[PDB]
Amino acid sequence: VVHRRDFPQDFIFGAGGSAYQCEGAYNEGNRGPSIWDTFTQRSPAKISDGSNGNQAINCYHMYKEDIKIMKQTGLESYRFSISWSRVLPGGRLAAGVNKDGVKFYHDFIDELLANGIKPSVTLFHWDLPQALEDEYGGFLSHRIVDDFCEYAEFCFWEFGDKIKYWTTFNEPHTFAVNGYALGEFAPGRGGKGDEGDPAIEPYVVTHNILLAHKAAVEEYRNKFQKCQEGEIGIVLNSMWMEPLSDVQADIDAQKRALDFMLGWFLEPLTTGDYPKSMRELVKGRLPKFSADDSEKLKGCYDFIGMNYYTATYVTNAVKSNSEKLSYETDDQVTKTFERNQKPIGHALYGGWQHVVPWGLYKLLVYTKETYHVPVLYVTESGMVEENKTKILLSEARRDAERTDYHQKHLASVRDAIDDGVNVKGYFVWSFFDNFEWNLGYICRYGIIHVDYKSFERYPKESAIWYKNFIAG
Amino acid sequence: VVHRRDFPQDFIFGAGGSAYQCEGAYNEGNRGPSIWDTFTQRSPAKISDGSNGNQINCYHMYKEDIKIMKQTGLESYRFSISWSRVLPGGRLAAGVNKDGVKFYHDFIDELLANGIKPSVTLFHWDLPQALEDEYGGFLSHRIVDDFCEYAEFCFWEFGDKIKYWTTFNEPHTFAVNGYALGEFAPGRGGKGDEGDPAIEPYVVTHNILLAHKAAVEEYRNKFQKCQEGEIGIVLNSMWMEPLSDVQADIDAQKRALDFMLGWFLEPLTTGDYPKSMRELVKGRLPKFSADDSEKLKGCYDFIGMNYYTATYVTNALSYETDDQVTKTFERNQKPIGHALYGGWQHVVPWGLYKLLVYTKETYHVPVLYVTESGMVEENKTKILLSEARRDAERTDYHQKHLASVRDAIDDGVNVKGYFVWSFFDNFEWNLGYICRYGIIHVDYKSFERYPKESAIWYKNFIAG
Amino acid sequence: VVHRRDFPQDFIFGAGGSAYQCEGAYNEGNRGPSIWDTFTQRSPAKISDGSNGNQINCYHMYKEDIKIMKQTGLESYRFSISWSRVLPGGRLAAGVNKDGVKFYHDFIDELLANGIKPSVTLFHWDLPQALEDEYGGFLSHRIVDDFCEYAEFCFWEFGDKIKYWTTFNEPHTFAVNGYALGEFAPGRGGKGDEGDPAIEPYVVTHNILLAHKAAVEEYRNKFQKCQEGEIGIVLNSMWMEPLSDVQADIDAQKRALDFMLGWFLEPLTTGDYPKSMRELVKGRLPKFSADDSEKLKGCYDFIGMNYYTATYVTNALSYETDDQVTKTFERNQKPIGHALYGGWQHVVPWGLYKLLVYTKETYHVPVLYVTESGMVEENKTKILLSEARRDAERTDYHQKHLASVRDAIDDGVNVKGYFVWSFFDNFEWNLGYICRYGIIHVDYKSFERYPKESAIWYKNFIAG
Ligand SMILES: CC[C@H]1[C@H](O[C@@H]2O[C@H](CO)[C@@H](O)[C@H](O)[C@H]2O)OC=C(C(=O)OC)[C@H]1C[C@@H]1NCCc2c1[nH]c1ccccc21
Ligand SMILES: CC[C@H]1[C@H](O[C@@H]2O[C@H](CO)[C@@H](O)[C@H](O)[C@H]2O)OC=C(C(=O)OC)[C@H]1C[C@@H]1NCCc2c1[nH]c1ccccc21
Repeated sequence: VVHRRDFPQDFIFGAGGSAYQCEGAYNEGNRGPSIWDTFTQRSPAKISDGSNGNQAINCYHMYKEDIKIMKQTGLESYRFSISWSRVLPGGRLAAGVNKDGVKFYHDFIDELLANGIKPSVTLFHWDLPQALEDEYGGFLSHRIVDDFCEYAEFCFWEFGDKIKYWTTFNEPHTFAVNGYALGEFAPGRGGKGDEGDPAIEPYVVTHNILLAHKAAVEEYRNKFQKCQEGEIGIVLNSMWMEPLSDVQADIDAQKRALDFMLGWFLEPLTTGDYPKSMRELVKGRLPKFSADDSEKLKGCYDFIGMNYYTATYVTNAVKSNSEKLSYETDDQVTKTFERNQKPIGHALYGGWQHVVPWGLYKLLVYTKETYHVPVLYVTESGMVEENKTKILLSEARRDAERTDYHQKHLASVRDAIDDGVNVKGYFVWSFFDNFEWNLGYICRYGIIHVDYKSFERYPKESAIWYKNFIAG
Repeated sequence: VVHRRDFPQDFIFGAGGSAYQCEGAYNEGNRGPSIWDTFTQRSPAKISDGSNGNQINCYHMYKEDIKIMKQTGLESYRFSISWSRVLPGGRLAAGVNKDGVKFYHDFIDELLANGIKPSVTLFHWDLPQALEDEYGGFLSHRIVDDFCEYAEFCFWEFGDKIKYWTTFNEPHTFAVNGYALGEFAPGRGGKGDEGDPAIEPYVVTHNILLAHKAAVEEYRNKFQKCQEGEIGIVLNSMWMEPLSDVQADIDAQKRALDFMLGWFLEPLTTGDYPKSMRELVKGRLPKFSADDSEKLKGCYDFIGMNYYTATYVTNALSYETDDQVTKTFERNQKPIGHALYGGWQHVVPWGLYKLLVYTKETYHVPVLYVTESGMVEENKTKILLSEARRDAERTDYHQKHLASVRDAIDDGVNVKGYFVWSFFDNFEWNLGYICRYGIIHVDYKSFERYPKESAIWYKNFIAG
Repeated sequence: VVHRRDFPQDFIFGAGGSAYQCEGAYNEGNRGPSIWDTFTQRSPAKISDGSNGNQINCYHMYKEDIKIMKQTGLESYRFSISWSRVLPGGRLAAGVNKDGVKFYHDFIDELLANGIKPSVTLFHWDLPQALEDEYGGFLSHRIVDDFCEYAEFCFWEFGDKIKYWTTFNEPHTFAVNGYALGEFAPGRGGKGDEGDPAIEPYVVTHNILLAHKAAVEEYRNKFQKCQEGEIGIVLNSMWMEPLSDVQADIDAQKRALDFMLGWFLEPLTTGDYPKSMRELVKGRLPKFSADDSEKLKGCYDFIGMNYYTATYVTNALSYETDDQVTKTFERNQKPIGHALYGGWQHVVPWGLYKLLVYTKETYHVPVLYVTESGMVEENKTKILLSEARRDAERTDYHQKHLASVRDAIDDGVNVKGYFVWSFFDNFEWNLGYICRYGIIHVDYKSFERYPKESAIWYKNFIAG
């Protein structure tokens, strides 16, 4: 029960992918290694099944086909990302610009347009050129901000004549928390036995991300927006934080959990400063913005993309022995999916995603309430699914649960727009089944089935549902 | 401690693969499905990791593979024609697929272009689906006659350039796991499955022998004179070591052997199945007509022999049970030999010795070759290529094994060939890709190919 | 006055190039950046004319180049594999780049297709960036083990067709200008630079020797038997002539030599560095474990030797200063020999003689080859090709030089090879393209290729 009609005339329906997870051909067409190759190649034991995005799902060879599948599905827009290191193999500009790479993107762009599909480019989705990570520590250094400027500029210039929707960072919260705190994702530092420092690094990284985002955005506003007629934003994520009980401790915990995952970023792009909740708890470990930075950061995005998966009960926690100072612990908030052994929502394959359609509602509404953002897009939305091998294609593709999941989720999204909040886009994650980072290929997210061996692609029932729904 | 020199001037050193396990491209170049596609597609829960021979892609990458062969220094490589790629529909009305017969010619010519001897197994379990379907495959005497046409087409098509032909690879396995255990294409007989494990295996091998016979006669009578080649059949057995020195155990080794090897050799010697089988299977073991018996006697040019391991044996309605012989790898909880990844393969270099010697003693065979020999290896994901390839244990494995093969030659038995199984890592049938057998590593995803230490060792050794 | 005949029947006449200086196409065919790209891109103010090895384009134009080689009559050509083109990411997890290994195979096959002997240096300073980056490159014992894998891949990949292997070209230079002078990739140690000129060079060459050792053992043990080739290492020195006949000057030549050549040879002889070095560098000169010392003794199949010039030498915290020996080209303001374009190269044909003789006398080496020999030439722009190519002085240069090499053979020393540096004019490292070394002129812009008189001379001379 929910149709195209209940959504604005101009609302955009879409799905996504991302270089590393899709393109494959890591070592073809002159592409320079990203930290994600290196992670997955030097540290394969940190991948659930030991795999890597070397071939991924081979979107780099098969684009013409994929865009076929897109149009069959009726996507209004697809969201993909440029592998930084495929346009600039060595990271900076001295290393040179790789012509094979820029052909691909152009070919790809032109193909989407040739099929009536709106291109939407994330600049950075964690596939940071190894070259840079290596030289100066990547985002551990303010050197990155400047190189990201060049990268951003090059792209806008090279391709921007034809894409009107730019994204700087995809889920920088994740990138830095999983990267420099959990040690679970490229470059894999901070976690135990790992090389970093989980008390310091995350905060440095995100500090620089915001500083890069800022330079990226300014570049575009001042030198390109006037002509290309486009919009840059940044897409962030959060779980919804539901107070476990109606006590103050929980109520406040929600604020800290929210601030520390979302505010961490939004607040700067709002006030010019980090959540006080964080300043309060993180103290000297949380870097300061120059007086100018603060101002230039205020309202410095054209839109916020928003990725939602799940919601957790939240509560203030007490430990304090074998606490190591770490970002993990700093938001003194214990999460749990259980109220009174009752889960918050049905528990999907991972053990982490729980279907909570209504968390998306609460979160969006929250983001208006607290961050008064002009333009909002649900940029990632979707359900995980175990990759059962030993079942026929005939079966795997009857993903009713996934149809349902997007129905319910769209229902909340409608309910958010209806109550004021200015959502303008739903983006199914993921268009195709792809490489699920540290989980490799043990699961699937897409509305188009992909055989991780043959690369063959068959549409799930969800895709079909969606084809009909996009067409009201 | 073992060198090239310890072996006859003429002894051949080689390695192998097998259509289904290698070629991939199941549905390209107009190939017709085999039972092994079907098995693996319709029944993928019977595969350890659910996978299939659909794609290690030797079908596209042959020119490269032959390079690697020649680097390794192989004197000969042993491959197999997918029956169903030259005759998509099984019989001759279905037609001859030109794309397929180009491949094999391209491939054979490539081998010879590089100094490598081609050696063609005709059947390695990828029977065309079309045939399995139409008349039950090897459960029908219809197969014998079509196998003859296949055989004949081939020899005619390619034989002007290959001098080593094999009819069946491991028919014992084919029939026992196929129609008894239900574990391999077409997957009948086993629990919940469709066949009958008391009947089918016997009918099946009874026809295979009848097929092999027709294949061989075709060859001797119409092709041997010209192509000056040699047809044989490759069989396999575990060595059977009596658990203790009592007669019950001694007689059990007789039964165990008869039931696994004699099942085939004895016909190809006396023209009749092992008395041990006749006595136990009685009426469920089909009879050979008077004529069949004679034409079957000494009806091979050589026996190939596949060895992997040996089991202690002792005294204990289906074929599994019919050789009333309990198998076990433990003496006094002592293993017979070191236990390789599977739980099944144990390194028993001296079982090859014992077995070869046995085959001379019992079946007086003119020419023998060790056509499959090699060690399994766990497909550990989560380790660097740098490591995976330091297969010390596999070098050792082949050393020890060649050590026993020398010893066999030295004591009369006429082995003329060692053949590493398998040249490349490939699709390990019902275990899919959770293990590896090869001297050349293969990335099951990228198809990329890097040589193991073992292959390097072998490169040196071939070169004495 | 000097002909072919004055030289052994078996003596090889050749010329050379070097990946970075020739191939160009730094970013095509999937090659991974070396430190020398990086150096030249991030640090182009350290290059005389600011240029880089990005593009003399031998990578596209090989077939042509091999023609020119064969016109010239070269018996063998000496090139180098860009480590970073077969292994883009340095180690094996980064993967093997097929495009690259096609090139070298295409290239090797081309040489042999034309009657020219292939001769592969493994390392000529284009270390993969990925490695330099990850663990400091040669400042870490990590390099030894990866160099082994590189070495091994190669021999395996191509070795079935090349019979002359070299581990390192001029490691002395690599380490001294690299980590002492800061003048060559990665450019550390020198004034304002990042290294330490008292420590690094010693650690670096200490590892190079450790690498060379591992490379060589790999070869002897696993490949020599088959490919029947030979691995060595190419070193270099100036000849050191005492300024006067006092002992201070005599002892200085000992130090000068030890510190430049002994630094390497002595380990590859006794298993230890020159006592002269041990005495002066003390604790900053790392020690070889008991095992390393033995496995290092006589650990080469031949020494290649690069000669350019000779310096008068005399008595005088960084390696430059540690051999307390002031160098000078002037006796009594008389130059040691005619002063070539740079200010550094002086024509001293007889220094090659002296040096070769010295190396026999001091390091008793089985086989020696003159692997690099040639004269620099100013890249005068503003003159016609007609003129540039009348390199009389370069003909003369090689004559005189071969004259001394003959004389060396004649007095016992076992030289087996003269190799003109450089076949083609190419990228002269930190001097970029402001000079030329070759017997084949190359238009640094158009890549066009016309042979100098020198090349013609050499064509005749090779042909006695
Ligand atoms: C079906 C393969 C049989 C195998 O046939 C050859 O095996 C190669 C690899 O095993 C294969 O590539 C080639 O095609 C064959 O010629 O050999 C014999 C078997 C057998 O059961 O007893 C003799 C079979 C294997 C044996 N079966 C019982 C348990 C088991 C076997 N092999 C492994 C390996 C790892 C774990 C368990 C096992
Ligand atoms: C770095 C090159 C060294 C060179 O190494 C070979 O040189 C070839 C050309 O010189 C080159 O193509 C090949 O790669 C090398 O095997 O030889 C030795 C040097 C040295 O400093 O003392 C021995 C080096 C050169 C020497 N360095 C000090 C000053 C100088 C040198 N060569 C010239 C040439 C012109 C002006 C100055 C100089």
